[PDB]
Amino acid sequence: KKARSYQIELAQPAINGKNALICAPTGSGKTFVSILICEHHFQNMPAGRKAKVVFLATKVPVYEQQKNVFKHHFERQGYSVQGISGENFSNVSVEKVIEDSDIIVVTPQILVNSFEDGTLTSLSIFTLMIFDQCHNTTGNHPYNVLMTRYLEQKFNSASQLPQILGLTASVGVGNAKNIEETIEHICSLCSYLDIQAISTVRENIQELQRFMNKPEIDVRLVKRRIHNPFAAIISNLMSETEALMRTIYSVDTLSQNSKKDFGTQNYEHWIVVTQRKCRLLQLEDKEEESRICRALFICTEHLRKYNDALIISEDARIIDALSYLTEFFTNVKNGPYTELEQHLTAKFQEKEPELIALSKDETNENPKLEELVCILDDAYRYNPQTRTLLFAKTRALVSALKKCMEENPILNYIKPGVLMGRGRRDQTTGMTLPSQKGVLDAFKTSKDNRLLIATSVADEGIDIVQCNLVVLYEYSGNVTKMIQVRGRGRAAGSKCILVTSKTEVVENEKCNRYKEEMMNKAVEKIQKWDEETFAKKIHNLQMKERVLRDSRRGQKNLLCGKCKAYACSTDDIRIIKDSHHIVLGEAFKERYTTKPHKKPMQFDGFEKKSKMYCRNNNCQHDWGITVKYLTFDNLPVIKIKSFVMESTATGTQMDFQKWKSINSSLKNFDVEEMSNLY
RNA sequence: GUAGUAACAAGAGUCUGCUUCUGCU
Ligand SMILES: *O[C@H]1[C@@H](O)[C@H](n2cnc3c(N)ncnc32)O[C@@H]1COP(=O)(O)OP(=O)(O)O
Ligand SMILES: Nc1ncnc2c1ncn2[C@@H]1O[C@H](COP(=O)(O)OP(=O)(O)O)[C@@H](O)[C@H]1O
Ligand SMILES: [K+]
Ligand SMILES: [Mg+2]
Ligand SMILES: [Zn+2]
Repeated sequence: KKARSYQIELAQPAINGKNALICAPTGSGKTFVSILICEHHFQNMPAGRKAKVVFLATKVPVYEQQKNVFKHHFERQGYSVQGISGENFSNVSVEKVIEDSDIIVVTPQILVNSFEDGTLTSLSIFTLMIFDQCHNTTGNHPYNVLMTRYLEQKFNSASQLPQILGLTASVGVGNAKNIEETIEHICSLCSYLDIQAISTVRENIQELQRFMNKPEIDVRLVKRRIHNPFAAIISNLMSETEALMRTIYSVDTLSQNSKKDFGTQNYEHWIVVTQRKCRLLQLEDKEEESRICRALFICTEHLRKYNDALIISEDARIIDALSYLTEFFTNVKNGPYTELEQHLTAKFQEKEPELIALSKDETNENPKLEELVCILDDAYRYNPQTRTLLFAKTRALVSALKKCMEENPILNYIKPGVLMGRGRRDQTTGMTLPSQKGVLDAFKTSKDNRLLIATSVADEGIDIVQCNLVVLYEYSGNVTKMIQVRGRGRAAGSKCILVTSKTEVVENEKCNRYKEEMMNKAVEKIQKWDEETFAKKIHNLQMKERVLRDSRRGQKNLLCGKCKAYACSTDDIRIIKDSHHIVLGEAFKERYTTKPHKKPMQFDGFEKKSKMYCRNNNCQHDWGITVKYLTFDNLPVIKIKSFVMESTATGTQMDFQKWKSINSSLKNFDVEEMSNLY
């Protein structure tokens, strides 16, 4: 309720009407600073003008959190405060919420769509726009789509633009190596948001430092297993699988050779590149093309899972890596299970007895995992009230760590929670926002559930109880990530421990510390510039971007991406709402089969009904979903990643991961056209 | 369906990833 002195300081450039970037630590009260700026803004409007304020948040939970904050603060003062996100875009009309509210809180895509659809024509409808996590204003991020529009209006110079406020804990350094390059990076970000001043705590630092304690860092380098018989057995299986592939087809006319760097990210990326090349193989004999493509698809999928298991074993237990394989092979056994699949499964099952034996050898436990357990034991022994956030990179690793921490509870009583990002498409892994909230509620209040294991979903945004320990388990990243994760343990006495067996990860954390100091010094040098100097720099970058932006601004058969069977013509596709690609006609119904959808999501007016698969029982490739839409109970919606495209002109096959390059040649859905097909 | 100056990169004479992760609609 009562503003801190550093908060009044941070607010000053914005109160004086300048577009301002507030750079200050996570949890230091930047949102409250924006509230101060808003109060002043409302009270100092020129005559005949009423303020209209929009607050943008990148994440639905942050939208909800900040909407509640603005409601509580400003409704008592007679102000109308409303929110729009994807949830309520079905009920809500955007223009009318804007008309009726003094403050709108939104996710940015809501606005983008309302410009796209002509509902909104000018950003001059707002007098103040507040960008939470404004460092996201880059590329084709929704933030940068909106600011591009702002700058297009600014260039046409026939309108009053809203004042801009950006909130961030880190402006970043980009790829800079020195203070000069860092300054350029920071001016770049400022240029995208039309910033006129950067506001940091400079006069009231000792107050700031009282509220925000940088957690104490520990970087622990640990050893790998002395011997790795599990890795040797899997690596040999991988070698044999590559040799099998080469007997099926000379893949080195299609992709390069592997370096046999099994169990690395480089090998992963190699498999995925090789998969792409294999699926684009073309032969005169279409039967043989299908047979070879399918076989190579299978070989590469198997190589991938072995590579995955190696990586799991490096970070977790042998039994975790083995579990992952046995669950994969169960899936293989229940699928098409063609001869090649039976063979690969039998080759694994030959080794399985020995692998099981290896997985019970306690003397070869993962040293990194042992260190992690010692860390947690020490923490909870010292302070039973500890709450810990344990970060790890992959869904698979977080799942393995959950299993470890549940089978073997810390001090035989601490229980883990798990937080992952949302399940995408058909993923059994992943969590809805309600599930996410449930986990965090338990973590916040439970007596024994005092450990949260998380992917990057926990980095920032969603409200999490303060943690006095944060453990980064092989969890490296850039200086902005470093800075954000600090906000999870910003309580006096908090600690942050990084555990790795990799000297590169240690070196990475050293470089982050150097970058953060470089970033802070660059900001200081920029703040010595007068307004004239700053504005001239930002104008120059804006014109460069304008000129770049300006100088940028055939019929195909779709074939199953696995077995190469004919699916449909581009002529048959219709686009719904610029996004969803349906296929018309009776012919196409012969080409696919369906099963009930496991998770009947709704979105953009569709009821998900079924999953859609290649009709070839020896293939069963996932092609998309079927939906109900309007008066139509059964529409197939294809996903571009499931197919290879073949030019009816050249006969050449191509790969597309987005529809963008193709959409131009496709017709839009027309309810009248559709209505006539029944 | 789409985004990321997030991950991890590997390549091409500043451009490129569909992988990892997360976000949004
Ligand atoms: O190409 C896909 C899209 O047109 C549509 N779809 C699926 N998921 C989404 C989300 N999250 N937002 C917008 N549009 C979506 O469905 C097409 C098929 O995708 P997929 O087969 O992966 O759907 P799924 O239900 O996840 O299996
Ligand atoms: N002056 C203040 N008095 C009381 N609580 C404050 C004050 N400033 C910030 N807080 C609290 O600190 C927390 C973090 O503030 P927030 O604005 O969300 O931080 P940031 O946006 O910098 O991450 C919030 O719960 C907020 O209520
Ligand atoms: K068939
Ligand atoms: Mg990197
Ligand atoms: Zn198929």
